[PDB]
Amino acid sequence: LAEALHQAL
Ligand SMILES: [Co+2]
Repeated sequence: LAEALHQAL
């Protein structure tokens, strides 16, 4: 989830 968020942002 951490990296999913970083990707989105
Ligand atoms: Co990052």
